[PDB]
Amino acid sequence: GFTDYKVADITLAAWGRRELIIAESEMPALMGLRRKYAGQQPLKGAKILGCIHMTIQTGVLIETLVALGAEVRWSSCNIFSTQDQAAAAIAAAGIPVFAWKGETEEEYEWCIEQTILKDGQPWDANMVLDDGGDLTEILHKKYPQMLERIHGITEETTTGVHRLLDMLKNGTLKVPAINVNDSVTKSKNDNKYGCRHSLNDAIKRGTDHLLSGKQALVIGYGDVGKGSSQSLRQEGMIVKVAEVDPICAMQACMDGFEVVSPYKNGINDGTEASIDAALLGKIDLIVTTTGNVNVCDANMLKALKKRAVVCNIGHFDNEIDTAFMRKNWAWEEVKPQVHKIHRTGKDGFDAHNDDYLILLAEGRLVNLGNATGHPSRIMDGSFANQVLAQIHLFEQKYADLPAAEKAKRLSVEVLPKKLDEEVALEMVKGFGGVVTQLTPKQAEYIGVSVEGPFKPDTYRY
Amino acid sequence: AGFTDYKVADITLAAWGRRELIIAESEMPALMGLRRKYAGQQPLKGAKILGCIHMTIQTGVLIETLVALGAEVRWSSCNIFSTQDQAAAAIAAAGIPVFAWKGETEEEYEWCIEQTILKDGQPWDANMVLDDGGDLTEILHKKYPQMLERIHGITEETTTGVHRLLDMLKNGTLKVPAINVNDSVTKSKNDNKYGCRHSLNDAIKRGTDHLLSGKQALVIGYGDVGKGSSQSLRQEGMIVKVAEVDPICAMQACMDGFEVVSPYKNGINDGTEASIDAALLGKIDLIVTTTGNVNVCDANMLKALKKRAVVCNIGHFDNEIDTAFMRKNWAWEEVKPQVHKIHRTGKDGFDAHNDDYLILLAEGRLVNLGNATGHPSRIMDGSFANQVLAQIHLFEQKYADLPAAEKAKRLSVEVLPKKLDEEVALEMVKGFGGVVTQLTPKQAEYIGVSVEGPFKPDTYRY
Amino acid sequence: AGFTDYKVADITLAAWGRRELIIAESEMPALMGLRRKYAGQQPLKGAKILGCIHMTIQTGVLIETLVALGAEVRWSSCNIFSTQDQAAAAIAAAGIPVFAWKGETEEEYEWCIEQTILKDGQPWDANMVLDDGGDLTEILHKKYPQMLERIHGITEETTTGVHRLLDMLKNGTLKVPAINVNDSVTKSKNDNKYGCRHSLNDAIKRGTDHLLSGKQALVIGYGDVGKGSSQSLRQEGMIVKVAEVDPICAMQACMDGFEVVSPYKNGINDGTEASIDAALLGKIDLIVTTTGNVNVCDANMLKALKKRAVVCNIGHFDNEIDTAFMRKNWAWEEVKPQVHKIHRTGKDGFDAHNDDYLILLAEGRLVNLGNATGHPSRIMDGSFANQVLAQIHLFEQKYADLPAAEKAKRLSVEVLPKKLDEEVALEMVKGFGGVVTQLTPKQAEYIGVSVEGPFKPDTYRY
Amino acid sequence: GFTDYKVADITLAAWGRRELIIAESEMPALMGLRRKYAGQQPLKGAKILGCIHMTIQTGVLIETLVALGAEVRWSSCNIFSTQDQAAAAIAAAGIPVFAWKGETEEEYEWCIEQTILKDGQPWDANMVLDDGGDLTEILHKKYPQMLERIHGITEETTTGVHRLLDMLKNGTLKVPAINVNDSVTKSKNDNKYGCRHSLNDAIKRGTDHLLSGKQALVIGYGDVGKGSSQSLRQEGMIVKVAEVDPICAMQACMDGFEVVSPYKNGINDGTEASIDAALLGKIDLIVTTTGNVNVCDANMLKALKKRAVVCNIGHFDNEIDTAFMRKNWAWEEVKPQVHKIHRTGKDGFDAHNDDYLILLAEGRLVNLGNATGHPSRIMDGSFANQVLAQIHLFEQKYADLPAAEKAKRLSVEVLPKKLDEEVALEMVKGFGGVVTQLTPKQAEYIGVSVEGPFKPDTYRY
Ligand SMILES: NC(=O)c1ccc[n+]([C@@H]2O[C@H](COP(=O)([O-])OP(=O)(O)OC[C@H]3O[C@@H](n4cnc5c(N)ncnc54)[C@H](O)[C@@H]3O)[C@@H](O)[C@H]2O)c1
Ligand SMILES: NC(=O)c1ccc[n+]([C@@H]2O[C@H](COP(=O)([O-])OP(=O)(O)OC[C@H]3O[C@@H](n4cnc5c(N)ncnc54)[C@H](O)[C@@H]3O)[C@@H](O)[C@H]2O)c1
Ligand SMILES: NC(=O)c1ccc[n+]([C@@H]2O[C@H](COP(=O)([O-])OP(=O)(O)OC[C@H]3O[C@@H](n4cnc5c(N)ncnc54)[C@H](O)[C@@H]3O)[C@@H](O)[C@H]2O)c1
Ligand SMILES: NC(=O)c1ccc[n+]([C@@H]2O[C@H](COP(=O)([O-])OP(=O)(O)OC[C@H]3O[C@@H](n4cnc5c(N)ncnc54)[C@H](O)[C@@H]3O)[C@@H](O)[C@H]2O)c1
Ligand SMILES: Nc1ncnc2[nH]cnc12
Ligand SMILES: Nc1ncnc2[nH]cnc12
Ligand SMILES: [K+]
Ligand SMILES: [K+]
Ligand SMILES: [K+]
Ligand SMILES: [K+]
Repeated sequence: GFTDYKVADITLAAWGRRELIIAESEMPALMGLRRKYAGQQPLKGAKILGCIHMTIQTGVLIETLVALGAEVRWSSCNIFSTQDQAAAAIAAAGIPVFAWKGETEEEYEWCIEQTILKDGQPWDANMVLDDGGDLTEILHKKYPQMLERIHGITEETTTGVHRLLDMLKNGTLKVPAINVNDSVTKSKNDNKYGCRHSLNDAIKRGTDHLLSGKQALVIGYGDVGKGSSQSLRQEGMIVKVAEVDPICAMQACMDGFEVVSPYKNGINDGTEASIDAALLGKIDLIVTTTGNVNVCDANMLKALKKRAVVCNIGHFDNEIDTAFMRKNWAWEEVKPQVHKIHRTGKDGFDAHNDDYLILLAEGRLVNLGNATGHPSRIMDGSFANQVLAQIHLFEQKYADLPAAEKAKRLSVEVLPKKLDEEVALEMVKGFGGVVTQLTPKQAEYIGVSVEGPFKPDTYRY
Repeated sequence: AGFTDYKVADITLAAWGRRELIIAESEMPALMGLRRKYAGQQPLKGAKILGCIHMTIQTGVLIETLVALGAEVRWSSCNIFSTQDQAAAAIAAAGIPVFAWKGETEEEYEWCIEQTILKDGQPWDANMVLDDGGDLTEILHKKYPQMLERIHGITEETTTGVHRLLDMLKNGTLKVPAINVNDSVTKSKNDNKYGCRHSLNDAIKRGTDHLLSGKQALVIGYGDVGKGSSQSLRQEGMIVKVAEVDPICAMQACMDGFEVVSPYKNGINDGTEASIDAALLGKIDLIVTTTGNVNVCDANMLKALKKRAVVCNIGHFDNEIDTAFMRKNWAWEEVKPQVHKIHRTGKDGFDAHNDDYLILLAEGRLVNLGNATGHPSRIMDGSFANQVLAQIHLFEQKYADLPAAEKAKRLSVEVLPKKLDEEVALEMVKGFGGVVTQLTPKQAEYIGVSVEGPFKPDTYRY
Repeated sequence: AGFTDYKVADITLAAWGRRELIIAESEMPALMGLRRKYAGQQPLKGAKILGCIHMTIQTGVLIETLVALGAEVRWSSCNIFSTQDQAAAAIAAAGIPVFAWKGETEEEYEWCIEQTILKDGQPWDANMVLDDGGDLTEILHKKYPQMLERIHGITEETTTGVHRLLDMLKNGTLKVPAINVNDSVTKSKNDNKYGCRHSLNDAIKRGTDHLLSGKQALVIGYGDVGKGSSQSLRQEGMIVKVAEVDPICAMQACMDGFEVVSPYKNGINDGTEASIDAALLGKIDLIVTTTGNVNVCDANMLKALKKRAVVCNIGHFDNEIDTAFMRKNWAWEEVKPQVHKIHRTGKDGFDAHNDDYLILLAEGRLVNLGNATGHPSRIMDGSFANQVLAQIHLFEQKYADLPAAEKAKRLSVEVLPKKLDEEVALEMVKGFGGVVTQLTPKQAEYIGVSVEGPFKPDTYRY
Repeated sequence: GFTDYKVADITLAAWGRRELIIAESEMPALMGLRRKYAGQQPLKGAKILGCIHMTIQTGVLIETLVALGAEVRWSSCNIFSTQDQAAAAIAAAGIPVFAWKGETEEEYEWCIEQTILKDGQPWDANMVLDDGGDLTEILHKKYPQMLERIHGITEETTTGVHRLLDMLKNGTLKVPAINVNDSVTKSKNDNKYGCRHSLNDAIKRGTDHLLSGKQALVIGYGDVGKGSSQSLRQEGMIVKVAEVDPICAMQACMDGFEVVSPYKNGINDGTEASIDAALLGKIDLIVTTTGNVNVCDANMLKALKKRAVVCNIGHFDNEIDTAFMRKNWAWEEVKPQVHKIHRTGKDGFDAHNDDYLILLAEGRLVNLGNATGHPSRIMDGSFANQVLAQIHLFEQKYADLPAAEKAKRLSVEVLPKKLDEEVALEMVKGFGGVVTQLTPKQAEYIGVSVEGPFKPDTYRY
């Protein structure tokens, strides 16, 4: 008689369980942490507030934390990212979860609340698991006293890490944090190879468009932009790349991409005259990957080739000026998370109008909105890092430290390279890869232990 | 012409070398941009730079840039097979002391470094060092330690040379401060990776003219050089397998689409023939070592390799392959310069029609420089623009003239600031015709950077 | 008004299907160009076409193009899993008889074909046939031979159907002429290859959401479908091995950078379990059959496959995989529609946490159409423009109206002329924005072609 | 004291022999035929005039032919394609060969002449092996009385095949021929994969230019154009493709290339106004692959980006209007087969002029001119077909038949598919590939013999 959740359809739990069982065979690092740590129960008594995409992969993460002794109460960090059978399976296991695919903003900011409050009172939470920093923000500003019992926050993504480092610089961060993103088994796995898998996947599911031979413009060439560009280029697209970082632009050139700017001479003065109309008039598909604001602006959207696809794979929907398109253009729903944006006006539309754009997931995270996000074997690395980060902070009860000792521990640091390598070895084992052991002679030559770490912290891989 | 302070293979190659020098200048905008940017300031006036790095056309553009800013130099190559004789001829014909030629013996190599160190039998008044691998750096610390009292810094190019400096620094035996030129993003993630992608299959084609598509390759190491080497072979259609001791690099090889294997059963190298995965090695048509380690392609692996397999090394030193074992036990038949068939049938001669042989390239030396020309000019543009920036910073620092307390604080191993790394990258992108977008002021505050950059924290790995 | 001559899953999906048809029209310029050129002339006025091909959004544009040119049609799908229900709904809502839904039983599949053949309990007065796979063609010859007396021709879509036509032709059992639509270059070297490149990994991801990069795949066959399938997996970062019986196709797989292996030791399929390369198959994460042959992934191969490997088929018929053996001996657990875990522990029941299972996609049926949506519109544009041209040509020839003596001289299986193949390609290129260069008169005279084409002899293989 | 030859340096013979022994290990199909037919000696009494690039690969072909009883007198079919160590080894073997790298046009015709005449009188030749049709043309126009003794011609390449068909169409072909080019183990192997290997190889040896990130234009997308485009794209170049054939242009699009024309709207009206100056101003490398005439014309050369590389990989140099460049621009030789073309004027040049183009091999076949052509393991397929074709035509004895019997056999034909398959099988085994054998039921199911042929003659692979 468990009555403490809200999902789309609880009858999907059996289907979710079947896909969870499959996902466990695809996540050896996360499941290896189950077998290695099951005995000592390091999260015994941990009460975790969790806000991250309620997918099948997150379901395995949740059950791993619970299997090690923790209690959790969960919601998604995006309105379109939940897999309804995953949320159903989690609720059926007696775990508080408040998520469904296709939430509104009111239902979104309410689901996060249902995790925060238990019977109208603050849950005795002592850990925070976040993806994007939204949950972290709500606690700091609306319930600032709850954080005096919390031993730390483990943040998943680049946007959340940057926002935390704002507070570390400004002195408003109330607990230490783990930069889970900057583990190599995360940033160079999740952010790059994950988007390589799921970008073209989501574009195919949404539109079924042939990609080979067509022109694409990728905004950004960081970790997500590198994977996004590869996802399209391996499909045969002609991919152009935009960047504000010259180093990332250099890699794009060396990787075989033409580097262009949406603006003449790269200067964005806000006018239509700044737009390279000849370039934008050739683009069949534009993808924003920046984590920045307004990188696909209104003037770009006016200049795009007719029937071009527009989508965002960055964390927030403000990469594209969707607000401009709501106010001025008529939206025609093709199917859930697929809209035709008619540039002829907003007072209705001609069903056979040829001057439209196709927007995916209403500008939200396209891989999770129009598909299922990253596959299990990639998220295995990110969530194994997530569990170890929860272990590191909970075993080092910062909230129980005296005030004088707190200052040395207050930081937003990564995990030690040893843990990063241990996650990597389990991932390599999943592929059947065989890592070579250094001889004692070889380890001395290059100056490392046979047991690692094998690189200085300055190494970039 | 009256000037005899050099030794090259053939001075008459200068005109040919000069013609290729002019072409390479058009391919190196960042280096040429520094030449024009600082010429009116002569930032290297008074600098007397000892240089030890492959005497290619690309190095000549670096050298003539250094001279253009006011420096005097005396140069040698850091490998016996890597010198382009027409590049050395043009440098010597320009009045620049250079001692390098293709096909040096071991003794001539050691002799060439000293001819730069000594002028007219006595030590030259050097004050700067440019080194690639640390051989010249080590020779100064060991055999000419008094010269280091007047030298203001070392700019080290490659990973192996950097490793030696960090050891001396930890030992307290390093005498002058150094700049890690290797770990600039416009060097390590450009030279080491993309350079080997261009030049690895380039060197293999020149040495053997072998079809690479459809054949099996084993790449030991998946660092920057291992990544680029594996891509150089995979893009030609090779079936590439990767070996690694670093599980993080091994994870990247899997995700990049390679099967990760070990030459030893379960990865355990206990020194026995029984430890060799004879089934795996018996399938390999080509083996490339990229680690910067010793004996990663060992004697038992050579015995187990498929007949007529190609063996080469692209790490700095030739000890990655047990070539001493092959010189001792098997007969060498030269096909052509830097290409030898190594007959595994015995020591005393060979059947001219023998089928059981291996092909070793560049006698184990750097195969891209030994059998081809190394990295193209446009890639070395980033690495050598960092060299000029590194030389300027340390020369304008005057370490040898600082107080003792100041000496101790700056006897470090540093890189270049990220701002200069970005400025180098910006010029290379413009060389491709790329256009970098400028942030708006509202966007720059949103992501917490300057509109002018730097755009990433120092922790960023790219 | 009162239209009931159809059977679909859900008529309320019609508005959704109409929206996707309007999108697909913008993606199929060759087919829509044919619709606009010929609509006013009504070249298919009086044509009555029995159609049997995957009731997809793409087929819907084909259907409405034939109708726009004046034909009447009665349609069914040629596979039980390939129908898109919103496409079938939109066609039925347009007043076109269509009998197709996703998830038909074998009984319902036969019934749907019959409902096209029969109108109100008696044979429809059909005079044209459009087929994909030859099922409708076989039923007409075996069960309704009198209907063929009034039929002017068959236009066959795929390789398997063309093989069945040639067997009937040489046995003297083919009653009407046919056009081999498959062997247009804008069909074979477009649909069969690039179409499977797009949709193979698409279907695997939708069915399993498995990571593909770094895993091992075995592709049986290296024809057009096998070439496109191997690329679909290799571009995702899979380690792809290829099996073939044709040495020429095997040679291409090698030159394309794949290792060519056989499921059987030395390639000898002696029917015993001992002939299976257990070590090879114990490493395979994914096996794809692309042959159009029978039992190319047999029971002994399925017993030897690595645990949790995915098994799927993209050839036309499901007998490429011995699924009957798996039905007879192993327990099936449905994950979701067209995704089954097959537990090799026994027939009667299974452990929910059993680790020894295989994942079968689409029950061995066409995986791209079964677990995804088949080829994209812009690719199917080439194939279906050929279909319209073939229907027009055979209908205008009026074979059925000829005397018996004339029918014998006209009875053949033919391909479309190269000139039409080229005009289809030109519209496809314009759809991408490509600009074809025009020969000068001297250039055309130099290579011996007309300025307007055709540009290649009929022997050219492209 | 046999001196019936003409080479550059006979002392290079030992080097050529060392590389010939290696090359023989790379050519199992060619060596396999040499071992198979040695006993019968099918070419005993054959007297072959041979005209094809004197490479190491050609050396293995020549030595095979002589092993079966044939006598040959050899020449190269290009002035720049000879490997001097291969010609030296052949001459050192007592075989008449007249070839060296860097012949003049007058020397080229002299080398053909030296094979045709023996002691100032026509040789009693009865077989012809040709590459490009140069020897075939000289026989018909200058030595017709000798063709009455010739049994057949085996032609290597597309250009020579095209010339054969026009002679047959005009009734001027005097002897039958076998089109070796259109075997699948030659056309879809030599012409495509060979250029994939040797195009970027030649550009690297000629200029040592970085290719990644730069813009390329490939003229043509036939077999050679397909391999050339991949040769550049696999190096990281941004490749655009030009074609007159829309079907080949369709393949370029689907293969992931942007299809463009040097002329506005693809219309070549002969004026400078028709040149797409914007496109050609951004091209760093142009490669002609057509076998047509003047596909990189003077107006295109005027509009090319400064310092762009120009090279041809078709059979003849007239694909580029090199004659215009000789008349109007000053040529500065960088090194053999590498010339700078200064567009500042004809009379002299500034050594530091920036307005130049880099021409490789003076417009001749760039892979053979600046490198070594196709690798040994690729030429194994082409030359195995040549040996089979020589055996078949010599055993037919066309020159002995009466006129009415001649008329029935005077044609240009290809080798049977069964022999095409047997050559491919040996190539596959060279890679260690294992071909699966059909079961009798499978063979019956698809209607082929267990032995093959496995495809109908209409199949395009
Ligand atoms: N959808 C997913 O699966 C997923 C996964 C991880 C991260 N993300 C999100 O994606 C975003 C990017 O993450 P990342 O790890 O790649 O970050 P990153 O900092 O490594 O890369 C972002 C890049 O965008 C560039 N950029 C910024 N503004 C630009 C502009 N106006 N024009 C061009 N380039 C511009 C920056 O120079 C930078 O190189 C973040 O918001 C992150 O949270 C999404
Ligand atoms: N030839 C060239 O053009 C060129 C250019 C740059 C650098 N290099 C040289 O190449 C070497 C590698 O440089 P890098 O930048 O790639 O260094 P790196 O440290 O980034 O990579 C070396 C890798 O080798 C791996 N490794 C070490 N021992 C191993 C073993 N026994 N088996 C398998 N893997 C092993 C390490 O884990 C490491 O990841 C250095 O010596 C450098 O000087 C050559
Ligand atoms: N699903 C789709 O979208 C789609 C599209 C086109 C064709 N098809 C179907 O796919 C099949 C193949 O079509 P295709 O055009 O590629 O035909 P194809 O003749 O060009 O290719 C089949 C290949 O399989 C090889 N083969 C046969 N038996 C084999 C065996 N036992 N082991 C290994 N290889 C073997 C043959 O040598 C041949 O090369 C046909 O049934 C066709 O109808 C499907
Ligand atoms: N260098 C080598 O190694 C090598 C090898 C084989 C063949 N070849 C030669 O290369 C040439 C091409 O051979 P192939 O087998 O590729 O022939 P092909 O017939 O298959 O291809 C030639 C292509 O050029 C296109 N074309 C013609 N005129 C054009 C124009 N003005 N603009 C653009 N495209 C145009 C045609 O449409 C055709 O697709 C022949 O002369 C052949 O002898 C060279
Ligand atoms: N060609 C080259 N010249 C100089 N330094 C190099 N390092 C690698 N390749 C080089
Ligand atoms: N190596 C080679 N030998 C002869 N002809 C060729 N054509 C292309 N490459 C060749
Ligand atoms: K997923
Ligand atoms: K170079
Ligand atoms: K589709
Ligand atoms: K060669």
